[PDB]
Amino acid sequence: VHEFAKELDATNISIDKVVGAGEFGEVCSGRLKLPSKKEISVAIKTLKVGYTEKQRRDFLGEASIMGQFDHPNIIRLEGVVTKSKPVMIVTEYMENGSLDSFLRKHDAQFTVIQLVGMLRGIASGMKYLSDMGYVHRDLAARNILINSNLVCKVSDFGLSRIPIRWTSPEAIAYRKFTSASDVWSYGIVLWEVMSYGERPYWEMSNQDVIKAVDEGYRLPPPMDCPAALYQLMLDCWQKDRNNRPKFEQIVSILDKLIRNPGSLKIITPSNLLLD
Ligand SMILES: CCOCCCNC(=O)c1c(N)n(-c2ccccc2Cl)c2nc3ccccc3nc12
Repeated sequence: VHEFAKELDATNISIDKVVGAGEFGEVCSGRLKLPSKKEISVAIKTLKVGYTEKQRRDFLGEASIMGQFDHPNIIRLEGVVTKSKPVMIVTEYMENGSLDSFLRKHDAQFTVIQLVGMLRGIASGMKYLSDMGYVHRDLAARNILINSNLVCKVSDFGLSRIPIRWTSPEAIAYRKFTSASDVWSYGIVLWEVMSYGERPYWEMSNQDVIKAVDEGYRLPPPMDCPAALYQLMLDCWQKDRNNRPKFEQIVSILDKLIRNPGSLKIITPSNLLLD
């Protein structure tokens, strides 16, 4: 883990509050004093007392992966604490939490351009991940964090190298995970954002989510969704993975939509639509 994660001195970390329950232990917020003496807000994941050696490996394994990525739209690893206990992973602080829970608090309260900004950040982060040869496999709005300035960053590197609702049909069918299956997931995230955090496929049985999508059914346009953005979803959800856009193309599409907000003016039987 120390190839990609710096070892932090525990004396430089202040823990202020527990803010969540993680897979391996509590998540806290606090402050980190940098070698320059600058103090920054951080999130702190702790490894629970009485951990097994395997838990320690899987815990720190995330830091090993996260530490390979230095990008504005990927959660920044500040470092780890391993030489003292509790074992910790320290990352940049994201004031507004998970993107899906954030948007649910704000239904219909953002502009389309604000939402497109969020989406462009996520796409940029994914473009870099895929450039680096990583397939995330768990790209979902719940695994995107959002800061005080609404900047969105990819998080949760525990499953990367299954979440049925976010997974492409071929990855469900025979574990064909590629950057193009991450693009499928991105289309689902795009739907989540434009739906202000609605659950994809609501509470449909997983068996029906699998069967419906395989038959060609797709999530319907979110309320007041621009046609450009719904078409982007449909493109991300092409049955043939070779026909899905690459993340670089997605970033380019969104940059155009940011540039000419007017374009967004054009707005878009069964719950799901047959394409
Ligand atoms: C409602 C607003 O809450 C914002 C709290 C601050 N959150 C962060 O900055 C987090 C943050 N940077 N991480 C995180 C993500 C990936 C790797 C390491 C960490 Cl510490 C979190 N992992 C979490 C796991 C479970 C629950 C809450 C969590 N919050 C955060």
